[PDB]
Amino acid sequence: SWEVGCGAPVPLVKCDENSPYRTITGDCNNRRSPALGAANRALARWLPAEYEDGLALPFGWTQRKTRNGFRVPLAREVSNKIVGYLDEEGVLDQNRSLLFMQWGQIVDHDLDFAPETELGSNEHSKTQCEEYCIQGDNCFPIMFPKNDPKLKTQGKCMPFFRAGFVCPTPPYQSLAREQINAVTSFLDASLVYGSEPSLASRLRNLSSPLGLMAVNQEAWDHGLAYLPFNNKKPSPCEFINTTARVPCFLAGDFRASEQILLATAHTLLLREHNRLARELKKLNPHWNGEKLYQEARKILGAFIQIITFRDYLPIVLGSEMQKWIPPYQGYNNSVDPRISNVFTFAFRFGHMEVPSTVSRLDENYQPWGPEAELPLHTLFFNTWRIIKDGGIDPLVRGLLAKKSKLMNQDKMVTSELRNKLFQPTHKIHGFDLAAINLQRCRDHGMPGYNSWRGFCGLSQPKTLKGLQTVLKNKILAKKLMDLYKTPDNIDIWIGGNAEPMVERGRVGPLLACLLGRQFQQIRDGDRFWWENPGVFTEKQRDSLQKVSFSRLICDNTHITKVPLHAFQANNYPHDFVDCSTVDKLDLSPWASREN
Ligand code: HEM
Ligand SMILES: *[C@@H]1O[C@H](CO)[C@@H](O[C@@H]2O[C@H](CO)[C@@H](O[C@H]3O[C@H](CO)[C@@H](O)[C@H](O)[C@@H]3O)[C@H](O)[C@H]2NC(C)=O)[C@H](O)[C@H]1NC(C)=O
Ligand SMILES: *[C@@H]1O[C@H](CO)[C@@H](O[C@@H]2O[C@H](CO)[C@@H](O)[C@H](O)[C@H]2NC(C)=O)[C@H](O)[C@H]1NC(C)=O
Ligand SMILES: *[C@@H]1O[C@H](CO)[C@@H](O)[C@H](O)[C@H]1NC(C)=O
Ligand SMILES: *[C@@H]1O[C@H](CO)[C@@H](O)[C@H](O)[C@H]1NC(C)=O
Ligand SMILES: CC(=O)Nc1ccc(O)cc1
Ligand SMILES: [Ca+2]
Repeated sequence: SWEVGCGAPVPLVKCDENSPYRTITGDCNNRRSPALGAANRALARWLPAEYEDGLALPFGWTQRKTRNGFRVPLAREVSNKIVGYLDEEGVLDQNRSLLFMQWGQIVDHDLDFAPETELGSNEHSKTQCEEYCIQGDNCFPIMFPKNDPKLKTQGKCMPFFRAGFVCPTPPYQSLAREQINAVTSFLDASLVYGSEPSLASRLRNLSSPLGLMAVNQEAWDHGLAYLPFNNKKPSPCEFINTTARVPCFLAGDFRASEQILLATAHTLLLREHNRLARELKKLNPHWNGEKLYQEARKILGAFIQIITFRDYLPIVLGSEMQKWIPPYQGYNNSVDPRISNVFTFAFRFGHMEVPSTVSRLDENYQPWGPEAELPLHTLFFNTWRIIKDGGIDPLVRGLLAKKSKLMNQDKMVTSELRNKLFQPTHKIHGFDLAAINLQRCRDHGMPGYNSWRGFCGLSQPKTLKGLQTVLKNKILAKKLMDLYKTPDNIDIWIGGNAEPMVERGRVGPLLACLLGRQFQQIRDGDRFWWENPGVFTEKQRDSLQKVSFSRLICDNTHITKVPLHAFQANNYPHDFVDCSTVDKLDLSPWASREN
């Protein structure tokens, strides 16, 4: 029982032992088990998968088959009855900058990516799912319910294609289906450098011995760099404006261009790497290219790790931070550093923090131009608003001065995402991220809400009155019972996000526990954790201790007025200071005298 491993996908396993740098694929991090945490391997299962047929079919596939004796409600109905809301007033988080939401997506894209299966190169089946809404194989359409407005203007469904899974790609059946994580489980800046050697290399500027990352040769941000373009067709960034004809960017991670602020954040990171390669050159003229690239890579990965664990997680978890992530004790080679399947859903809480508009601010932090504020849906895969309309400085100001959307039980996901999401190769700004999250949760064979409450050592409500007490909300509990007919069937994504927020944090107790464990594990289980003895020098470590997101902005834009604490709500000019009164990153301890 339980033979140890299917392993047709990741075959090659060769580990240079001495190495001072992480591999791109994440392999060799764990010396006892070298493939743990590498990209392109199955997501970890913290609990056995739950499928309608116990093997691969998701719940909601066969009409007559129930879950625990009940039909599961359509993803879109749960979306319409619980997730939507009209009034965008008073929905803003008075105490989290918009940078808060953005950093979450960034970290998230470093950690996991379960892309759709691909049997659609020169195919009809791409359209057979779009055109006629016929379920079968990897096509698992999100049907609209009886009273849905999209029925009137969009057809019968919203297309959806099941997520990639390991050994095969169309058929297989003996063990439960396990989805693939295409990025490294380590918080290693794989989103800047890539998780594949093919991409990692392409991203590099291999024309000179400076260990720099390739930059855009066709457009400049007033002297500063832009991410190179991804010359590939069909490009969705060109699709949203065929006049501007501006391609999507090429980053270590596929999704970089999905929305303009992520693209922005990716730009800052790329610049910081290069800035780091240049200062290291000055101090170490002898270091070759590779060394420069790697030493810069290594520094940027630490940066991402510090900001995430010192600044970000404490304000996501609040009071629960300590219960799950106690002070670092060092590298424990016994810990599973893989990202769990459920984490990829639990981290989607960030979806309720996305606001309906985005702004561009000038040097006085006032409306940049006559259309400074734009609706969120006009920015999906929009790279021209950056290239042909002000570079990233105006947007980075918005990220600092604007607020994230506070999650709210009566106002969960803004319609910009819930009704107007754009998906590549599909042609309308008419998709629903909430519905997709739900369908996806079933596609991954996720256990119900209570299995996870049980997993986290929390009560498992079984009645209306039961759920009200946990959700601390009668009306929401009723709507959920009416739809699910048992809390045992509530999809973990929505059940987890419906819980009230723990003191000082921005997620409920279930999620705090799920997020808490995962982050504790990617930290304790990482051999290259920045604070782990032997990775950096004692002196380099005191220099790193000084990074701030503020500093990153000062060093990589033309902004000189920034707050001290980037993730909290900050107003200009009061909460802002001059970049000069801000700790820089002293790179002296990287100088290497050996003569
Ligand atoms: C405007 C901002 C955002 C947009 C437009 C967006 C859109 C999307 C879309 C289209 C997907 C894939 C759906 C699927 O195929 O299952 C996705 C997935 C996801 N999002 Fe977002 N998202 C945004 C922000 C965020 C934020 C702020 C966070 C975290 C705090 C986040 C966390 C995730 C996670 C974990 C996934 C699952 C990734 C995987 O496949 O492993 N997202 N998002
Ligand atoms: C698609 O992208 C087009 C290319 O940028 C964009 O057109 C550009 O955007 C506006 C639209 O008129 C113009 O900017 C405005 O502001 C400047 C201030 O300097 C003034 O010249 C005018 O008031 C002007 O309207 C750009 O001039 C314009 N450029 C071109 C070549 O058309 C479109 O608006 C975008 N279309 C969509 C559907 O997104
Ligand atoms: C790779 O780096 C090289 C060397 O820095 C780049 O070539 C230079 O680009 C500058 C602009 O910064 C131009 O003035 C010169 O043509 C080059 N200068 C030097 C000193 O070499 C090149 O653009 C980079 N290539 C890519 C694809 O990013
Ligand atoms: C805002 O959040 C921060 C934590 O990021 C905390 O120090 C503070 O108590 C909050 N401020 C207000 C005014 O609510
Ligand atoms: C190392 O990890 C294992 C599994 O998580 C745990 O049982 C053990 O207590 C850990 N030891 C230390 C010193 O962290
Ligand atoms: C680019 C793309 O495939 N879409 C996309 C997927 C996930 C996500 O979090 C943001 C965007
Ligand atoms: Ca990673």
